[PDB]
Amino acid sequence: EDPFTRYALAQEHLKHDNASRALALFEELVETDPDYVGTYYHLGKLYERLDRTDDAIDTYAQGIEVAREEGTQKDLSELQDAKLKAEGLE
Repeated sequence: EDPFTRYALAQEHLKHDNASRALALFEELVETDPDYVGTYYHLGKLYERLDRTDDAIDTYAQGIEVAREEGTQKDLSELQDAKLKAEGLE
């Protein structure tokens, strides 16, 4: 029940094409441990695949708020990049 533990957990699923499980964990993580930056990028990239793109953007935006305050440039960058690309779709 540890942030990284389930994060990595959610991450293996993603690899083994178990997106529904990956998403469950991700959403949970985002509300239990909201300032754990890593979740936001994969959740949004998942929302996009799930055709809930607009949801993905509110997540990239939520991620970018915590990343400025509690993240690292690497984290801030991937989110910023992700967000701008989602937007350049429609």
